[PDB]
Amino acid sequence: AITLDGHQVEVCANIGTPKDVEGAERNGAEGVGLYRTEFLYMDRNSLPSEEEQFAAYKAVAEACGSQAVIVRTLDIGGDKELPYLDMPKEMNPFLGYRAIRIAMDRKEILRDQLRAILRASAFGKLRIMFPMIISVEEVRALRKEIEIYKQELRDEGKAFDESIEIGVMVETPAAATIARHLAKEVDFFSIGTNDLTQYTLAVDRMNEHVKEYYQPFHPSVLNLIKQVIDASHAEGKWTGMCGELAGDERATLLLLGMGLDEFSMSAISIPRIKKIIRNTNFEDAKVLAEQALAQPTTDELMTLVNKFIE
Amino acid sequence: AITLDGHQVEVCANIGTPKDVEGAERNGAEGVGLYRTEFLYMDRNSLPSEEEQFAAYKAVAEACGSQAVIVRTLDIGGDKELPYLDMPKEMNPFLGYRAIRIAMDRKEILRDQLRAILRASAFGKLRIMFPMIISVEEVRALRKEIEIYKQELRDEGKAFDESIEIGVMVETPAAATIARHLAKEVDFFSIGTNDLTQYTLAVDRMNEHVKEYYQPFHPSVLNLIKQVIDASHAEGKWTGMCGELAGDERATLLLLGMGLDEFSMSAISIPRIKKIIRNTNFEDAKVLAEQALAQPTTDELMTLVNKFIE
Ligand SMILES: [Mg+2]
Ligand SMILES: [Mg+2]
Repeated sequence: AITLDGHQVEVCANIGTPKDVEGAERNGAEGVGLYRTEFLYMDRNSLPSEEEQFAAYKAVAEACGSQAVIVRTLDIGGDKELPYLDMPKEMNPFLGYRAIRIAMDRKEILRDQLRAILRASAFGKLRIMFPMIISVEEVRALRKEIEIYKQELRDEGKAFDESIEIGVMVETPAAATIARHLAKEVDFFSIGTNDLTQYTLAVDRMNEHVKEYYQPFHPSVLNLIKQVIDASHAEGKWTGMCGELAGDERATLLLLGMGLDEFSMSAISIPRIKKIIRNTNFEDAKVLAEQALAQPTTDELMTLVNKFIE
Repeated sequence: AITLDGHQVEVCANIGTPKDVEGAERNGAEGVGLYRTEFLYMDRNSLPSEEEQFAAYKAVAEACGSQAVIVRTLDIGGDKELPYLDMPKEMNPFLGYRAIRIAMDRKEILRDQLRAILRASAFGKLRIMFPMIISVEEVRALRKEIEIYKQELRDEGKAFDESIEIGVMVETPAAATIARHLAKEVDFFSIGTNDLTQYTLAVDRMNEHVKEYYQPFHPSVLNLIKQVIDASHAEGKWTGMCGELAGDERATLLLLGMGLDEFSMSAISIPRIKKIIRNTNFEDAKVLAEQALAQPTTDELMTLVNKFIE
């Protein structure tokens, strides 16, 4: 989509299973900004094989023609009950043995999924996105593993996209703070704003007694987002957002002004957000974003963006 | 304590009960940078009355003579530790209904403790520090309540320090990010580094399966700390540290170079940290700190700090 003054941003669909692709196309998605892969690991008694995963990743790669699909690696933890995974009981599963920490400790899981994505990337434009990253050394280790797996596929005579792009799903405050360092190691970011908000404000939004503390428009969260966007641009990269905020019509102008390159959302929201983008002036939104992110409280920030919307 | 080139920093004791003052004095504490108040709420079947808290706060205020004592308000949650409050079970208690969130929801708890601290402030130099802060709105709501309690004390004829100082214990990435706004409305910060590390890196340090992810020297944590320090200075305020890192001889020169104004620690660590401070050049430390905080990984940061030490 393009703003009134010619600023282009991508507006993409979040997908949870290959059937969601139909709704994404129906609603004018320009691509898939988040393909969640948890459905492959749930409601079963055994890890999904490389072949089973490949079948699913290939289906989406071909379904989306020439559009890019961002595949998020396993993003699950002990809060979910999947006995075959043998996940330990945890006092704070949101801060625990989850997502990339599982895959990097149980290489079978990482290898099965990354090999499957690599093989599927021969049939469409796929990107790999890692969740729960907090450190440059995690990314460096993952890139080494990817190159090992590429060599294995070459040694086996299996095709893959040798230039597959790699990204971090920025959801920890740590990753937001070292974004400039991370932007040197990966091709893009995508902001998981729901989880970034929870970790930054130290709030589990499903906790009934503190649920009101969860505010994605909190100035700390938005300034961290701006920091990540700016870091990506300083290195010639780009930042998307697959968190719920990207599909929030109260945030579209603000996020545009912040310089967000890509919005990814439940497909039903794509036409509304597209329309806002096409009727926004980027330069004006940039001025509003600067004033908004300078406000000291959520209420004062939101009051400013809402008046500008009117 | 003063550095070789004349930079003064306070070296203070963390205490958890009036009995700890003796050891703080024994070891040369220049004041109390953290008076934990959990001992008043734990190991009992009832809330601690205002009078019981007042007795404990007054005893430390008088024991410390002319020194300042920073009293941290209730900083705990969960059923295990507050069973007489009938706390609900929580999936992620570390992100839940705890500390100031409990007190601002159950106003009797806030009122008993702040009135006791206010009354005790007539007997020595006391400061109030709030944990778990994520927003300016919370500081404003707490200041409003303090002013109500102040007027109640005036109406009852009870003395209190009318200019009692108010601070935030920075442990949430949120507070670190909005530090410049908070510095306008509070008198000081103290960094709770253990919890700031856990929230920033999204890691429960007590979780055996991810304990290796807990890294207080991680560049994101130290850069958040520097952000807090600099924000406090921009507003003519100051920043201390009562987290474990302040008692760590590996971090002293680094924290000094980052501009930390106060170190607070278990009393037995005070002589060694004082000696390092007195044998350090602040200007040289500042250069070191700038280089260290620019490093992309914990290992590169610590290696750089270690080499400078040696
Ligand atoms: Mg997450
Ligand atoms: Mg804490």
